[PDB]
Amino acid sequence: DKPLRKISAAFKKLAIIVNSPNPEVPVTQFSHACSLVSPLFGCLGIAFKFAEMDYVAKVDDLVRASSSISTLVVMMDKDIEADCVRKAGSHTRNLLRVKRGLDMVKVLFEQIIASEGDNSLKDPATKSYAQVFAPHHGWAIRKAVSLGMYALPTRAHLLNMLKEDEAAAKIHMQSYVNSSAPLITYLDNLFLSKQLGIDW
Ligand code: NA
Repeated sequence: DKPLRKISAAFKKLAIIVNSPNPEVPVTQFSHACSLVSPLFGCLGIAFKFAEMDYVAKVDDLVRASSSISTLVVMMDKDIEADCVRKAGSHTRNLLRVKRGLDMVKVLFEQIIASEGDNSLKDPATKSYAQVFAPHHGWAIRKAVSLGMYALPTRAHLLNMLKEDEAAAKIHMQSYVNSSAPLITYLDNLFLSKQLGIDW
């Protein structure tokens, strides 16, 4: 029905949790919310094919795994205990990848809002990619992304795909931006407070 509204509702709930006394983020709830974001990358077209493995598959890995994990803290603590944080396919490694996707969407939305009046998505898509993902991508991937930018949908077409007009889309995009920001900071802090780094 209204995919942007399902996204804003899910992330509002996560923001409430992270801002609540003694916050506990359930892995099932978190992974499900992240899955609502997955189809946005496909909407943007071939420039963002990388996100299929870099984000969507990683979300799906966490959803699958979530049946046996309670909270993000517990999940990460078990990886620290086993000393497998940076191992391929670890819950915590996949979490870091998912966090980056949420952040790219946050910047994408911020930039769409900031460029209101522009009919193109090229600058918002380019700026969000270059800030969030380019630093983690090899040159050949970066080149491929730049070539796919011509195939972005028009801004109007994206809103059509999301079943919203400009006014409503602005409201729900801004909502996602407001909710995701504290969540992303909460996630970064899980890593930084345990000296794990976030740039790997
Ligand atoms: Na669970």
